[PDB]
Amino acid sequence: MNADEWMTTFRENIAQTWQQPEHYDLYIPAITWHARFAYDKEKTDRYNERPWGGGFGLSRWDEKGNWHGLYAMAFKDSWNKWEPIAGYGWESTWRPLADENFHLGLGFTAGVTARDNWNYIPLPVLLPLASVGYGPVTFQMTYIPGTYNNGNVYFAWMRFQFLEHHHHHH
Repeated sequence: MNADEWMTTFRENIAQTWQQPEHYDLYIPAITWHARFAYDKEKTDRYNERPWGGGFGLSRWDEKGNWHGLYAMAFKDSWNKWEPIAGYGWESTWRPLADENFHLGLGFTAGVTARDNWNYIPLPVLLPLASVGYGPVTFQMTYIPGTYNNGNVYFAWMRFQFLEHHHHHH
């Protein structure tokens, strides 16, 4: 409200956002497309309940118009099993004129699925993704090309930008 009070208030938010980069991102299931489109009647005769997982990760920017893409999440199976995922690649995000928060672009990230075993050891995988959103609304897109019918699916998940998300105390 005051003169110096209004300054320190803004300077604190702008200085903390520029001094403390890298934000804690988190994603979760929302809506996905189907490629098979077949009448599932083999392993779905009755209503089945499957567990879910938590999505997380961070991102970076390069002065050379580069967008670092890093993923970090873990899924739980019905028979107890944590599946750690880690992405690493580059993405090209375009910025508007007047606006700034609103970003739209695409890229390629390689996710690595770890697994404890003497055969199913952690192996990397190539999967193209995209980033489109604005403010607290982040849209995560991911397609899987192939041939024509079995290679043209799209994925959609929710994404939120938070910090720490573990504890404050202060």
